[PDB]
Amino acid sequence: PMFIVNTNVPRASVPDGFLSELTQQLAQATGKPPQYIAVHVVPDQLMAFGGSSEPCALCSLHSIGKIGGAQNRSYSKLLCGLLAERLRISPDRVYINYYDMNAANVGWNCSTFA
Amino acid sequence: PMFIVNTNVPRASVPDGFLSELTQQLAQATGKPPQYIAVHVVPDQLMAFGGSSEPCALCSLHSIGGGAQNRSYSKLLCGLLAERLRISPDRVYINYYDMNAANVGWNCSTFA
Amino acid sequence: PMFIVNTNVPRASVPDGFLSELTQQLAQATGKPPQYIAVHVVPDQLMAFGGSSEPCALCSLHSIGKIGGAQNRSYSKLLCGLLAERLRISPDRVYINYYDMNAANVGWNCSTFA
Ligand SMILES: [Cl-]
Ligand SMILES: [Cl-]
Ligand SMILES: [Cl-]
Repeated sequence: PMFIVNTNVPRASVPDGFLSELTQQLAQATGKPPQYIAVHVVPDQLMAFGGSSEPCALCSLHSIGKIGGAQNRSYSKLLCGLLAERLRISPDRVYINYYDMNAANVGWNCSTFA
Repeated sequence: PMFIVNTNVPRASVPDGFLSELTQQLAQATGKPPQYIAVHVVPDQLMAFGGSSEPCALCSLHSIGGGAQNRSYSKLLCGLLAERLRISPDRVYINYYDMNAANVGWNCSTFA
Repeated sequence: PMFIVNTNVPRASVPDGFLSELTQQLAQATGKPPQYIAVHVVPDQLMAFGGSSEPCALCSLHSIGKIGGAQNRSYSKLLCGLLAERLRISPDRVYINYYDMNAANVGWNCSTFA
């Protein structure tokens, strides 16, 4: 799957190993190898919830088919605390959205060429 | 509603108070209280279109639940975007998306 | 057409005239004039991909028209080398996905309203 984190928290505040930690956590929850897991953390964003520019994060999880619904709740219970504590963000200012990816959409590896 | 602005304008020249201003404008346009509004501005992008790397902004509004609506939204937001970010109006675009109720945003306050 | 490049490569590491070059390559690839090409490079992301935080580029091309394998292949042949060489990324860490744009999704220009 692909986990994306948009946040207004400064780049320097993102702890070292946080990417590896997210990857390991997703790999733990899914039983899927770290090899096919992708994670994007985008800091230094200009964001506001309700006009408030306090530390916050809008996150999106993209997986094949639909390992969600209740697994959405599961994923939330798995990721929310980690995000909130690592990024110094209040839990009520972290949002996670879940999307279904199209399995038939083929990603092209450039090593076949170039 | 969530409003996203992708721009190649440097973060420093994004006016202080622009997020609040955008929030209130969206509150008027959508008719929803600011608490339900999220604004996401992405500066310092490398962007080009129309054969030019001049200042520009590609924006998107995502909300739960029409062309007329999109038009009125554009009328309400365009001037603010163009003037505040110092971008020529013809280099500001806005797309509108109806958000699928399955699924919306899950807040983490309930969980850990 | 709209080409998006998500990369962990620093913004300062992106060579002068890269957007112009990409625009020309994309216009040759899509057979549309350069003026119709849109390019969005999103650098300085914190990306782990395949369990690695080494330089990488996850790209997407959005264009109106049916998604075809041969066309995607030709696109990749045209784009991969340019991306890898210009951004100094290993070709096996550059990926391109191809998406069919919804023609009924109208982009509103603000010159009409400002
Ligand atoms: Cl502000
Ligand atoms: Cl009409
Ligand atoms: Cl070919």
